[PDB]
Amino acid sequence: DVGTVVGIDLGTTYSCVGVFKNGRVEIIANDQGNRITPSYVAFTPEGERLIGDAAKNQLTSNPENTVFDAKRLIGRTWNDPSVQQDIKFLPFKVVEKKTKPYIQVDIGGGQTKTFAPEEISAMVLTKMKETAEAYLGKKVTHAVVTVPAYFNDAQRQATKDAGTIAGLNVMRIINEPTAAAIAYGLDKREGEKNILVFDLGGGTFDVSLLTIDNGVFEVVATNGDTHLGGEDFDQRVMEHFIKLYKKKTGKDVRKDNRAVQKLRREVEKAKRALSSQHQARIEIESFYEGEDFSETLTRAKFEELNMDLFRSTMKPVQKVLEDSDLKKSDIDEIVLVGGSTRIPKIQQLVKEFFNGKEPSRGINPDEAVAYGAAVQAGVLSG
Ligand SMILES: Nc1ncnc2c1ncn2[C@@H]1O[C@H](COP(=O)(O)OP(=O)(O)NP(=O)(O)O)[C@@H](O)[C@H]1O
Repeated sequence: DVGTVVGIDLGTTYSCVGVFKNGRVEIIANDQGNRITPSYVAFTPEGERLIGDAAKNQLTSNPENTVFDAKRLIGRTWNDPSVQQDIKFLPFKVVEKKTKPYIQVDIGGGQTKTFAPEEISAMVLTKMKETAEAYLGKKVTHAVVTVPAYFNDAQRQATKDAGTIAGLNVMRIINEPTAAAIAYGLDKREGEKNILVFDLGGGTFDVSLLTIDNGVFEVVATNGDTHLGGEDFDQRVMEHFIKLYKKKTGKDVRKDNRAVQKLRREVEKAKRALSSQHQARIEIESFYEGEDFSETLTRAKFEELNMDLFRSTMKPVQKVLEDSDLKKSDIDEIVLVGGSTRIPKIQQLVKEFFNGKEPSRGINPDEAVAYGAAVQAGVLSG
């Protein structure tokens, strides 16, 4: 009666949905043709509600009515010190309502609306739901959904509630690092094994030490940095090009938030290309004052601008090993997770840290969590 159940990675920055079909996990592309979807919502002045790529890609000078980063607020109270810190950096309004940080926005024509963070995530979940239904050709009603291993009782319940709002029965909440391990068939291993999961995404860096003992996972320790991710690498590159643009002209880009957002979208794309190529062209017609932008970024310059942030990832790996009473030698499996682990330098740094030990390979790191959830959803489907 559960039909075809879906596996959903609900990411801070990008979400992914898979399903088990004809004996194999399929990761599903959304209606813009992408296998990941921005965890973003926007509201046009005409009152259209946009979700995903359409919402992130919308140029506007009104960043107040775009909503993202709801995973930082979900399941948490208004007065939670972490909420109070995060709202300093968010461009949308957050207000105390019913003990919680509600998001307040203009929904169209000056009509204000407030949304609990789970109602925001419910919109993202609706989008993932729609993505799977278009693929399957039928309605979907049940889901496996992942959360970071450190999520507490309230954050897990609020993720289920988001499902409920979206019409999804969330049958199982699984930990993200565990789903990635499952994607790589690591639960099948025989005896006891120590697994380090290094997960570097868009907004966050999570390191997890897991133990597997005949198909039973244990989260032994977690560490990382909740404000370190792919978005931070983008910002270093933006700073670089804004600085260069000023010097080469005399103009300061930053007065035009449409211009900044244009450069952001393009810098993001180039960074992705530099995981595959050694140079990438950034170009924006009518960039600033109707003047056109064209520059090139090398992989080497990308690495140089970010090297300190890249190296900073090793400290939490050290701490995790310490708190687990383990040394590097005690690690039997290394699992790379998150879109930022596609960056060659990040893969090089992790390998060197583990004295040349190769990590698991073969599943896209930004899809491995969804893949593991789909693996479980396949058993639950029938
Ligand atoms: N090929 C690539 N090369 C470099 N970066 C990439 C590549 N592909 C995706 N990314 C980045 O991966 C980041 C998103 O990672 P992803 O794991 O998909 O997000 P998430 O699941 O929301 N993780 P999180 O933001 O930490 O909650 C974004 O900053 C992307 O720009």
